Amino acid sequence: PTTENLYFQGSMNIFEMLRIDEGLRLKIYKDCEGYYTIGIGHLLTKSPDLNAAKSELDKAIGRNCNGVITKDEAEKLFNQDVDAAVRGILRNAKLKPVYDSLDAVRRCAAINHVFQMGVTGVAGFTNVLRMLQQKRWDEAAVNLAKSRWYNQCPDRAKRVITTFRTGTWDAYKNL
Ligand SMILES: O=Cc1cc(O)ccc1Br
Repeated sequence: PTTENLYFQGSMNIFEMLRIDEGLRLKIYKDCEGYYTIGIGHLLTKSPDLNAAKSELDKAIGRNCNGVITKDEAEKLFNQDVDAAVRGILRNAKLKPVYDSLDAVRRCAAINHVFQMGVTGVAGFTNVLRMLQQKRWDEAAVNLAKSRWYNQCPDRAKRVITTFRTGTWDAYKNL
């Protein structure tokens, strides 16, 4: 690796990782599962009603947005969603011990997964959680690849699954 590539490690963190997986959109749009979304993967509501989604948006941002936000507002909402995912792992008696056993880069993949799926969805993956705590990385990844989370929307999940396999940032390189 060049001095370049050894530096890529310090450029990557959970915010840059989720930013690649979720993208950045300043107007309400439907994600791959058809849920209204905005910003960096902020799911507004699972209602098919755009009006509900606009309502959730104005609550979340605190102004009359009419479906559109700024980059700064997107980043603020993103930071809030990241903190919620972390806090949801740390208070959960099933997820915390597994998270504590992980290295720094797989801990980012765990926060990413909870950001995407929510706590109860992730904590339900009993086999994946035990494989990870036992450092059975290849099996954990194969089992994540069976999930509906990955299969209904592979492009948003694939790099998280690669990161659980390898504990490196390689899947985020060379976009
Ligand atoms: O915390 C979330 C999480 C998510 C996973 O897919 C595996 C392990 C953990 Br600890």
